[PDB]
Amino acid sequence: KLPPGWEKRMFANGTVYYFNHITNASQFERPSG
Repeated sequence: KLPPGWEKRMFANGTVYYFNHITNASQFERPSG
């Protein structure tokens, strides 16, 4: 699936990104490890 704590997320305008629930980090390209 994804690295530790990362999951898919989405803006109110319909734009998709990735979010870490453990570390509160956020990024647009798919996380890797």
